[PDB]
Amino acid sequence: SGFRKMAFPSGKVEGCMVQVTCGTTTLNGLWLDDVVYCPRHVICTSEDMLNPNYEDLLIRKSNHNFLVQAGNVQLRVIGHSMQNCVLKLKVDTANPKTPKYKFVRIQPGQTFSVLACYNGSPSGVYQCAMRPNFTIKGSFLNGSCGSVGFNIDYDCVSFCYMHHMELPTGVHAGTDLEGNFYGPFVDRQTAQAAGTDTTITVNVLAWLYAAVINGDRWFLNRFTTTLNDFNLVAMKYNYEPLTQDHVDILGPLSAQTGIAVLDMCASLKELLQNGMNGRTILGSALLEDEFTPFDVVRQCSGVTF
Amino acid sequence: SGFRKMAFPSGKVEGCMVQVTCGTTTLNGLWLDDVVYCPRHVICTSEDMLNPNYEDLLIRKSNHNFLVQAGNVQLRVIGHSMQNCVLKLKVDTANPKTPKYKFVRIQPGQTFSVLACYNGSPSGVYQCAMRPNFTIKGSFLNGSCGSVGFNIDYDCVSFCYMHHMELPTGVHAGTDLEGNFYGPFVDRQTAQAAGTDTTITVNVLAWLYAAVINGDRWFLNRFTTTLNDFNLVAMKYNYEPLTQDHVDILGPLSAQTGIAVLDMCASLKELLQNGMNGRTILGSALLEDEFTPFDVVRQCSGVTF
Ligand SMILES: O=C1N[C@]2(C[C@H](C3CCC3)C2)C(=O)N1c1cncc(F)c1
Ligand SMILES: O=C1N[C@]2(C[C@H](C3CCC3)C2)C(=O)N1c1cncc(F)c1
Repeated sequence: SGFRKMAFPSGKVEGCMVQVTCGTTTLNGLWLDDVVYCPRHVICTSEDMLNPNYEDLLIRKSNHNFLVQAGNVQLRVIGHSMQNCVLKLKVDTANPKTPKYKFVRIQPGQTFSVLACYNGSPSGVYQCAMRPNFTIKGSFLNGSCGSVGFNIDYDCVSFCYMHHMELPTGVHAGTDLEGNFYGPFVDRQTAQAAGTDTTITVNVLAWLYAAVINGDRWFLNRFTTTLNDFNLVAMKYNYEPLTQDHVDILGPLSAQTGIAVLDMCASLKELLQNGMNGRTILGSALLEDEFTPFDVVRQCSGVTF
Repeated sequence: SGFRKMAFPSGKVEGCMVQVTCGTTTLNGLWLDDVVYCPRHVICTSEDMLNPNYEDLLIRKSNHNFLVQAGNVQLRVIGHSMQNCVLKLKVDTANPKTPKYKFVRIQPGQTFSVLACYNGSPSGVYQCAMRPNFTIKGSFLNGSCGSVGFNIDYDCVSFCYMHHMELPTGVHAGTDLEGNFYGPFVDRQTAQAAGTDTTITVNVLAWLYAAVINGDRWFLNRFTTTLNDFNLVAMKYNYEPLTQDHVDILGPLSAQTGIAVLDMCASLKELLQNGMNGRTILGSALLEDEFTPFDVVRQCSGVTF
């Protein structure tokens, strides 16, 4: 028992991290098979950052301008191409530490682990969610660009995120591994609206089920609700609407605890309307939305990779 | 910017995890050089667990009774000794993936990463603190015993914790890697009192500095305090007394921020006496005590391994 914000074991990803240098900029790349993936903004200078012409900047670069180092060993670059906001550097050696992997574009409200890296060296691992507004609330300093987010299933790493930048609000924005930003963002040093964020309701309900499984039960009540009544409350408190597809994915947790999904919704409604009254749930004094139903089941069933 | 509960990259530890089987019990072991370390309770059966005679149980066992498996490959056990609450199995093969490592006995209030494992396979990684009462608030299910806690400094893993048991209160107890329990605990299925716990004051102060660095500064105020006045408040709220040694280790965060340690103590006083209202500090509605001053500096300075 116990419930923690748990990240995937990072070893399979640690062996893919490289340093990429172009001019004076150093950031991280991801070495899979004979390709290194990194943010295209490695090719910019401070002059460029307001609105870089990435096509013109890349035309001035040759394979030998991209310095790629995997720990102490220098890789030989034999081609380069830009795909959306990522550069793909072809190297002459396949990464012998390449795991089984997939590139995936995740949905808002899904979670993933981030391996924060500086100069191609791993610093730390943490779990976070893709917000409904396609930002992430990470921990990234100057030099962390190219750090990646991922999930692991059996022996297969699903890469879903590459870090590109910090918005002036201090939240984080990045791309899938085909270089398509999540959300409206562009790789330019400009103020950029994220637009309205919301609480991931299905995740809050999964976490309440996690709390009951761990014996934190004070918020259970004598009430029930409807999906329509609940969604009226959700809209008032800037929660995502709950759909039957959300109810369906909560089924295993409903079955385990014996608490019907709409009964757990009535508990959540009362927490939204009344607050916690200075009480905690799983060590938190607010409602936690960064655990998916899959996360809760995995942590509660002890699945390994 | 941003502040997350960050674990160390787990790859160096993942390469040391094995499965150990004695009779019908399977748990995790740690394979370093030519020794596998695991909880000695692997040799108990259900009849034994109220008060095992570990000396008599281990006498009934021979080298060939300890099945040690690293992924698919079987290790040959050529010796066995019990050291306190750990078993040490000498194997005929040095682990080729052994990192540079140390065994260290940590102090209460220190933090470490836990690699939670089942059947010798890594499940997840999280950060946590050794509580002042020598428990840990982890996430561990049946089969997680032998999971380890560690810190990394440069290329060196310092192993500080091996998981042994869940107390009836659902908090966790375990040993250093010499098999000495943290706290008063014994490897017996008995109700066992954990001391009174306290909040780790020096860590809360470190986290308030982390909050200012990240620009959450609403809790800063016009007040100051003294070490004696603060410590009268600390005792009323079951906070550890703050010592000059604590003030000294906050020195770098005081210098970085220009906020005198006793000013930061007067912010914490007001938070203890008034609560947060319904505001948050680094995404938390309570005062966080699982970041050390060292942790905050590392995360705020971007140190790698
Ligand atoms: O290291 C960089 N450099 C850019 C990328 C660059 C902008 C202008 C082209 C896109 C400015 C950035 O946003 N960060 C950063 C990221 N994450 C946390 C941080 F603290 C900084
Ligand atoms: O898997 C075991 N088995 C014992 C060890 C064993 C006690 C009685 C001899 C020492 C009973 C245990 O406490 N757990 C466990 C640990 N952590 C989280 C869990 F949910 C269970």
